Amino acid sequence: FFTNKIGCNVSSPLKHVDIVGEIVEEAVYNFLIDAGDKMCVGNKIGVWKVSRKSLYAKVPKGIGVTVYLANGRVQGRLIDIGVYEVLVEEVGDIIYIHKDLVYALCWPK
Amino acid sequence: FFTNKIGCNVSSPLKHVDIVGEIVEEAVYNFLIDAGDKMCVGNKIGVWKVSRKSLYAKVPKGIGVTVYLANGRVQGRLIDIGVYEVLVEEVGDIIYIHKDLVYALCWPK
Amino acid sequence: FFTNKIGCNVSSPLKHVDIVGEIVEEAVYNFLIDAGDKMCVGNKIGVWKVSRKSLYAKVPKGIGVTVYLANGRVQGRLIDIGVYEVLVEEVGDIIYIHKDLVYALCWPK
Repeated sequence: FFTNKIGCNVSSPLKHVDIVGEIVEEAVYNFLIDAGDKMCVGNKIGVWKVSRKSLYAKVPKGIGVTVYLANGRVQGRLIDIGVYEVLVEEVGDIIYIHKDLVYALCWPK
Repeated sequence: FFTNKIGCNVSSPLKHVDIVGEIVEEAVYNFLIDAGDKMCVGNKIGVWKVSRKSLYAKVPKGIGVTVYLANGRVQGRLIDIGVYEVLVEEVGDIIYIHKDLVYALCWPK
Repeated sequence: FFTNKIGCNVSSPLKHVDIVGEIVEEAVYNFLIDAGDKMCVGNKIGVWKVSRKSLYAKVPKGIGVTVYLANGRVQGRLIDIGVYEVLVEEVGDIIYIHKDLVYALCWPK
């Protein structure tokens, strides 16, 4: 579906997921959204409105990120993105989130 | 589990998912529910009460459908069902939902 | 990620998932948590705070379990754990939950 949607506007219709931007690049598992003051990696496992394996290498390590889930969000310092998981520091603790639950991961430009 | 449950009554115990019907057919990834005034394709990735690869070919294109998610629902005109995704028109916009998040997709008979 | 976290404290940061314990064993798809008065199998598909294929063989059949989902919980008598699914009796009815939606499954010691 996303293959030929580069340049399309895209938004999350989930009320708690404040993402409205443009699709800039697309990868097998996820796609990159330019949201103006922030970028996001949007998961193909997701609910998206529209109007090379992964792009997570784009997310800056050490930066404060917002990981959106289907039912909430995790905000903290990005530690690492592994093969299956995103690790974010909240307080002095590591929050692990499996990638299949990461609906979107945004960071400021 | 669903292999030998044809003829069983089945319901969604999620409060916002108003599905109560009978299992009529079963496929590798999903099963078909006759709910009287509506049919549904129920995802094997789901929470179900009970008391050939896919059945999504049964859903009429162009019809108004209700896509139930774990935490809400998407209602609009069915555009297409692809290999990985369901596309529904809400307003004049395409809502994409990955199949793994489609808990059930119902349409009126 | 979990490979070398045996002995780490682990908790669910989801408000409705009251799990705080220690990682005792780890398997390809899930890991075992000792929570003092209860044990849990935690899914690697999950959100976890930290500070051989599966361990579901540890859960006693017939026991009252609590199956935590991303947005709620199912409590009843464990019937079976199959390859893809957990079956729990609530009332005199079978509740099926696909394993990918089982965030954690706890039982009392």
